[PDB]
Amino acid sequence: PLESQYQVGPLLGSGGFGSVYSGIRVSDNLPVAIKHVEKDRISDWGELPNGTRVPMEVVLLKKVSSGFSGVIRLLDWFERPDSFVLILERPEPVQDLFDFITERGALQEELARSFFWQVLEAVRHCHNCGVLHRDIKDENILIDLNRGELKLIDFGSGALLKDTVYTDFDGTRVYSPPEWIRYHRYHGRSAAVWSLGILLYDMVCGDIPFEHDEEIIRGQVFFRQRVSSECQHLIRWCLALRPSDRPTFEEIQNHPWMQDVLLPQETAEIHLH
Ligand SMILES: CC(C)Nc1ccc2cnn(-c3cncc(-c4ccc(C(=O)O)cc4)n3)c2c1
Repeated sequence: PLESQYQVGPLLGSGGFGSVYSGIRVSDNLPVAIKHVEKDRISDWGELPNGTRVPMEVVLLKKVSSGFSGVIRLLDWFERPDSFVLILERPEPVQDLFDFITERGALQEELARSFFWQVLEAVRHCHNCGVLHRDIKDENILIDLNRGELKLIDFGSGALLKDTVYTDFDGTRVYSPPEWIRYHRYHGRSAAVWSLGILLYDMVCGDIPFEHDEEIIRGQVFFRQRVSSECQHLIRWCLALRPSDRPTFEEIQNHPWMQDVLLPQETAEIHLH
């Protein structure tokens, strides 16, 4: 019994992903996040190594489940008549990157470097596990404030990673690439790199670079804040109009701007404590 095992707390948020509550596992007092997803709102379904029909979100979370703390851990799940309930880990204290940037404004480059590197490691983990996130953005990144560790969350818009073209998308439009806007077609890795370019611009400028479809298609990057030449170069590279002109994850991590990254604990000591 789900109701027996967990003590429900406040609602942490709701939207396209469903409704997420703060919770406590009654057995060991472990902090958890309880996510409710309506069955009538689930368009992508999959199957587990045993053969049960579950939402794609559960399939993807199980594929990325490991000791690696860069991606949120699915602790358990339950089926109800009209919904699915996901028990997810909950860092404490925590703050999502959107709220962090809203509160603190544009981030110091040393902080953005540490955060961006951790996001890159989290996305590389997903891809290694055969999972494409499809909604990389500030709102889908939690900061574990004590450890300085970032956690990629919400696989509700995700898909199994494939090398062929994707012709469907239900992630965030302003983080979506020009090939999706113009042609309704994209390849997983190169679309992920575009979103990473939007995210990095967001970290160092305090806001996203493009609002309208026209701006995405033009892809002209204007820096509203003082940003180093190496960081601007990396951003402009990730935001190349042609998917084939975008860097690989290896090229991003070998970029001069990405050198001498702080450890997560060093990041918490300097910037979060
Ligand atoms: C509900 C999400 C999108 N946003 C959000 C905003 C603020 C907070 C504060 N804590 N918190 C939180 C803490 N631990 C875990 C989670 C969480 C974990 C997983 C998921 C998920 O969609 O996979 C959503 C949320 N959320 C928030 C979530």
